[PDB]
Amino acid sequence: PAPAEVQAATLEKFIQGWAGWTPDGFLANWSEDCTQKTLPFSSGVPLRTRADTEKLFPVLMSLMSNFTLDIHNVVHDAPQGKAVIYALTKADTPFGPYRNEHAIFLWFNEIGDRVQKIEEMFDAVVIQEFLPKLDKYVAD
Amino acid sequence: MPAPAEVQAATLEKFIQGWAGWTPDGFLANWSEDCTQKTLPFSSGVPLRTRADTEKLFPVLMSLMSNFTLDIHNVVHDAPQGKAVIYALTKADTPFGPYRNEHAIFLWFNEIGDRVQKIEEMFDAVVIQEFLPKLDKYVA
Ligand SMILES: COC(=O)c1cc(C)cc(O)c1C(=O)c1c(O)cccc1O
Repeated sequence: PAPAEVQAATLEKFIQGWAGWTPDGFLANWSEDCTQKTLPFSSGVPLRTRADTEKLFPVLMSLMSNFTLDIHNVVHDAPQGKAVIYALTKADTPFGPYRNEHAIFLWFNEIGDRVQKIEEMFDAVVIQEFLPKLDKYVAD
Repeated sequence: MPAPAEVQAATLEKFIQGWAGWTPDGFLANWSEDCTQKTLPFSSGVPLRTRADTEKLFPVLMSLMSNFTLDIHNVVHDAPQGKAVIYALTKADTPFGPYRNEHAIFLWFNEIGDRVQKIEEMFDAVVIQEFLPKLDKYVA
């Protein structure tokens, strides 16, 4: 894997792209083959490709305003090219305040300048429930 | 400063082995006497467990799940920070049907590096929080 300081720079940019709460900014640090997989595996939530995320995050980020990201724990394994972030998110929607918490497992690419794989344990009800309901709305 | 990386890694290995062994004394041998456990997410408000609390828990729990298996999916070790994360999948048989769980478990080592000092654990907490205390009503 890449040197620790190269990986660490990517890890920091990943976090600031998330905190920036824009689709292009967040995806800037994905590799081209990067995927996101919701945990636990038992929930059977389909993998998200980079393209899936480009289509999904504009509406999702528009729904949640005043987004703030609290980084509670960062664990960086430079010899393995891996990291974990525990993050707490807060936002507003018309349905009131919004909160989530994420245990996000990251793999860096070999060059070390991108995130190549994400596995994420979080409250997935929005992508599990509310999103089959948009598929049918644009279907209608 | 943190313990030697090599010792932390060995403690991580032993912690996993004590978990897999599915006995109270075997698993808690790798917890410091002051070790605490915190169920994640924080929004669930589950009170911190002391080591003593956990010593009362694990006996009847481990007694109720048979053929316990522990599969280690991901280990992320930050030796400079004296921390690690494990992603693990567990299964067991119970008289009510099969048990499955998955755990994103954040660990901190003690100064010598031969014990885990602090645990924060994202997992399905329903059995511990809902099923086990229905047996607290039984005792009384
Ligand atoms: C627009 O979403 C993101 O930027 C996002 C970002 C990261 C690092 C993890 C996520 O899980 C999400 C997300 O998908 C999401 C969601 O699906 C529902 C609510 C809040 C969220 O942050």
